[PDB]
Amino acid sequence: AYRFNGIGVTQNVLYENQKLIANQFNSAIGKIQDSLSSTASALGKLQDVVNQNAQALNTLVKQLSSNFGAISSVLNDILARLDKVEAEVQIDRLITGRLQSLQTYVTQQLIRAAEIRASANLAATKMSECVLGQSKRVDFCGKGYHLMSFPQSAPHGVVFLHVTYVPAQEKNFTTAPAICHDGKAHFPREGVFVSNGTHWFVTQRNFYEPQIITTHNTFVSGNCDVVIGIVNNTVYDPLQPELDSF
Amino acid sequence: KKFLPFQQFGRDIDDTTDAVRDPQTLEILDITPCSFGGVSVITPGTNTSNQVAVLYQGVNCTEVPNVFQTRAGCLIGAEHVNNSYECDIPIGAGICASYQTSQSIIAYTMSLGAENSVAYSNNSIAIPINFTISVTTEILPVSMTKTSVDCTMYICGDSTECSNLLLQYGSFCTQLNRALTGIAVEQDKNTQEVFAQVKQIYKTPPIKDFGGFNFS
Amino acid sequence: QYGSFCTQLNRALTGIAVEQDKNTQEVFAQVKQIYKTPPIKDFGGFNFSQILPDPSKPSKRSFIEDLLFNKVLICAQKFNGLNVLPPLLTDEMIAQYTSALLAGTITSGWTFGAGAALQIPFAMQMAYRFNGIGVTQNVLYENQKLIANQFNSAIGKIQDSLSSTASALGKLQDVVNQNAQALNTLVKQLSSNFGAISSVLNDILARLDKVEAEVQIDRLITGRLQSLQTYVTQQLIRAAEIRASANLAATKMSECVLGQSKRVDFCGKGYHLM
Ligand SMILES: *[C@@H]1O[C@H](CO)[C@@H](O[C@@H]2O[C@H](CO)[C@@H](O)[C@H](O)[C@H]2NC(C)=O)[C@H](O)[C@H]1NC(C)=O
Ligand SMILES: *[C@@H]1O[C@H](CO)[C@@H](O[C@@H]2O[C@H](CO)[C@@H](O)[C@H](O)[C@H]2NC(C)=O)[C@H](O)[C@H]1NC(C)=O
Ligand SMILES: *[C@@H]1O[C@H](CO)[C@@H](O[C@@H]2O[C@H](CO)[C@@H](O)[C@H](O)[C@H]2NC(C)=O)[C@H](O)[C@H]1NC(C)=O
Ligand SMILES: *[C@]1(*)O[C@H](CO)[C@@H](O[C@@H]2O[C@H](CO)[C@@H](O)[C@H](O)[C@H]2NC(C)=O)[C@H](O)[C@H]1NC(C)=O
Ligand SMILES: *[C@]1(*)O[C@H](CO)[C@@H](O[C@H]2O[C@H](CO)[C@@H](O)[C@H](O)[C@H]2NC(C)=O)[C@H](O)[C@H]1NC(C)=O
Ligand SMILES: *[C@@H]1O[C@H](CO)[C@@H](O)[C@H](O)[C@H]1NC(C)=O
Ligand SMILES: *[C@@H]1O[C@H](CO)[C@@H](O)[C@H](O)[C@H]1NC(C)=O
Ligand SMILES: *[C@@H]1O[C@H](CO)[C@@H](O)[C@H](O)[C@H]1NC(C)=O
Ligand SMILES: *[C@@H]1O[C@H](CO)[C@@H](O)[C@H](O)[C@H]1NC(C)=O
Ligand SMILES: *[C@H]1O[C@H](CO)[C@@H](O)[C@H](O)[C@H]1NC(C)=O
Ligand SMILES: *[C@H]1O[C@H](CO)[C@@H](O)[C@H](O)[C@H]1NC(C)=O
Repeated sequence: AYRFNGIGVTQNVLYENQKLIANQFNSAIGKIQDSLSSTASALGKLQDVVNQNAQALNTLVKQLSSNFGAISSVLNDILARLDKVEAEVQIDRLITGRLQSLQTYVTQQLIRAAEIRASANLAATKMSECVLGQSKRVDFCGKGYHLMSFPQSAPHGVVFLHVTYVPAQEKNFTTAPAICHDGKAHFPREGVFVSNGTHWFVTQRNFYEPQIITTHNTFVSGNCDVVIGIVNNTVYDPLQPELDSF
Repeated sequence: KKFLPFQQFGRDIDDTTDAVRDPQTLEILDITPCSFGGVSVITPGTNTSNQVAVLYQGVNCTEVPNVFQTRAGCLIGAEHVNNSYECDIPIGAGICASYQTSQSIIAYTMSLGAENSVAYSNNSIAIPINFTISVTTEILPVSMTKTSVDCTMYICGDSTECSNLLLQYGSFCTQLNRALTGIAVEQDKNTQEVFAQVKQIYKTPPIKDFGGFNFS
Repeated sequence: QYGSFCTQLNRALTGIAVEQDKNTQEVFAQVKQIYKTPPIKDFGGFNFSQILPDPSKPSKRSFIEDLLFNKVLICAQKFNGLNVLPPLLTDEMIAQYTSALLAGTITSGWTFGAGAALQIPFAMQMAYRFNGIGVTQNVLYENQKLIANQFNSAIGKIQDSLSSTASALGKLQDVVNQNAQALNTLVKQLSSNFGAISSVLNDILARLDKVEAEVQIDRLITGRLQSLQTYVTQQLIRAAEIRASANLAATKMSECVLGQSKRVDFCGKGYHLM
């Protein structure tokens, strides 16, 4: 009730639809298994991480079998195949070759590990806003108005489940920015003036729920000669009838 | 181009032997290297099909040795369907190929989704009447695999006659073994930052009364 | 003999290019489906004659887009070993995604980001964007005619800040220079002895026998390898300072554009409207 109340819908939407809402979410988890049960490309991002790191080592290891300009590729070979004074010139070519092959591997890690420090810092931010509370940053926690989330572990990573609220069947209606009763304008306290064509109503902006234009849900300012789109209509008052009841 | 009476060997930008005169006569010629480009193979799943198309990059189709010259190159082995669908294997400049129905590789222009207008009016409002709670996933990397490499063994295969030479190069090893250790410590810090935001461990009660919401 | 040095470089640069396509697709392609404004225009006095696309124009760029396009050897590099691949989304498509975002933002409010694109009159919407920065709705309608003029004249001046002043587009113009700075520094490296006796392989090949050419050629190769790695490393780093710029634009395009943002001094300087 107090997480709907954070995305502009009242609490009465929840309880008056509690049994339906539970089923909508319970069945939602039903499908999320199948998006992972057989489809394997869902976990693309992590699986791409492991390949790249194991790609480096193999490229690093095979470098140990290159002449680099020397006459062989095994130190024990060249050590047991030439005297002391002439081996240094050959061995030099190997060392400078392998140094270059090792720096180049380290530099990648220095860079690549800095593209993941920018991923954890983006996860630690979501886990502190999406999970530990409700976030209103549009399209940060989900796609639609955000409700809640659930962390789930994974090998070298983390998986979220952004529960989200999304509207449905939309009905077009005639509007008016204001309503003039006795010259005085009338603005909605919170809502949009709406009409089916017959009678006028005021509703919240995210769930059709008509109400009568009473003086409680309305507040006035000035006379109706300066706004555009002003319409003529009555404004019901509830403080009159109980007086007449006497 | 015009050469003063004492000019050949026009470098003409940086170092390239561009337009040059000749012996036996006096003619100001020009030089341009022969056409070059990098071929690339666009193929669907190997199990799905063995037919492949070839994209010669950045060359006129008239110098290749059912072609369709695109802004990227000279694609050979695909039919230009006017039809517009979603991209499957991006080529470039707005051409995306795919394996569609017999069965072959086609190529076309990308379609940036569908099209519609909106019924905007001076006094018209739209209000939804229902909702669909939905569940999505986003899947974030957190840490690499903590690794390390001792230099003086990878470089010198346990040869003292090699370690003696390696010492002369200064402190190259110390730098690498410091950088990789820093990386590993950072990985531990990473994995501790994301999850350890709660000070103290909880647990659900043995009974479950959440209002109809199954978290089984 | 030097192992798989080439494979590494041609893998890194290809990764960079794929990342650039992903970047340009992340910022703009946030709307699933293309919209368009109705032929009639009744937004309450608010004149968008300069940002909405102009049909009487070869491409669909609007006026400001034309101005920005105007405010910003090409082939000698190609000959040695280089090239330039074309982007995936050409200018026409990019200038079409943007039209959708402007088209949706004015007739839908924000609800075209959450679910289906609802329809709302513009003068109604600004009432519910004032209401998000602590002022009531009555401030708007009781000042509607004045407010339109304040904004319409505001767009009047934004042309002149771009019509003649050219240092406004400093950031992008600085990007192009740096990249073209690298290639020229890379290309001129092809004319250095590096310790050898010449700088042209065809020269040294046609000026010495087989057995003695290898020692000279070695000095050239190790020299040019070092000159190529050093260029690649810059791109690996520099392209990682732009992945942190797109990710900052994709964040603004999802909060500033597709809704109202209350992060102080994120979308503007002052209370944000649209
Ligand atoms: C709301 O009702 C008032 C009262 O009928 C309207 O005021 C009249 O306006 C017409 C011109 O449109 C004049 O000819 C009448 O003399 C006015 N009557 C008066 C002053 O009492 C007003 O126009 C109506 N507004 C709308 C939106 O229908
Ligand atoms: C809102 O949507 C829900 C889910 O589609 C509707 O609930 C179903 O409505 C159909 C009839 O249209 C019934 O046969 C089902 O038994 C209902 N339950 C579910 C969850 O499937 C609900 O009626 C819709 N409400 C409105 C206002 O249209
Ligand atoms: C919106 O502003 C444009 C100018 O940016 C107006 O277009 C001009 O209108 C005048 C007067 O009709 C013409 O003489 C010009 O030739 C028009 N073109 C331009 C680009 O200068 C346009 O009329 C304005 N629209 C509204 C709704 O006021
Ligand atoms: C939470 O959902 C799970 C999965 O749907 C339910 O597990 C099923 O439990 C029944 C027995 O009640 C078994 O017969 C099924 O085989 C289980 N799995 C399947 C495939 O549905 C679990 O019971 C649910 N918890 C509650 C309290 O509803
Ligand atoms: C237009 O709106 C009116 C609102 O009054 C609808 O009329 C209804 O009014 C009462 C409920 O407020 C009830 O008596 C009925 O549900 C209904 N019909 C009658 C007899 O007035 C009306 O249906 C709407 N539709 C039209 C005709 O445009
Ligand atoms: C609103 O109008 C649009 C355009 O005519 C239409 O597509 C949509 O279905 C309408 N919605 C309803 C059901 O009122
Ligand atoms: C010089 O060259 C020209 C063109 O080859 C030739 O016609 C002419 O006979 C030559 N004269 C000599 C041999 O000096
Ligand atoms: C390719 O060469 C032909 C013949 O010279 C020419 O007509 C054509 O314009 C060139 N380029 C293209 C776009 O095919
Ligand atoms: C709305 O429609 C037109 C403008 O498109 C004009 O008659 C007037 O501004 C409005 N009329 C109504 C029915 O309120
Ligand atoms: C083809 O599909 C099968 C079954 O999904 C899969 O195992 C195989 O790896 C695929 N090969 C491709 C995509 O070339
Ligand atoms: C469709 O027609 C166009 C010419 O209008 C042609 O260029 C294109 O190749 C055709 N594609 C097919 C065969 O569907």
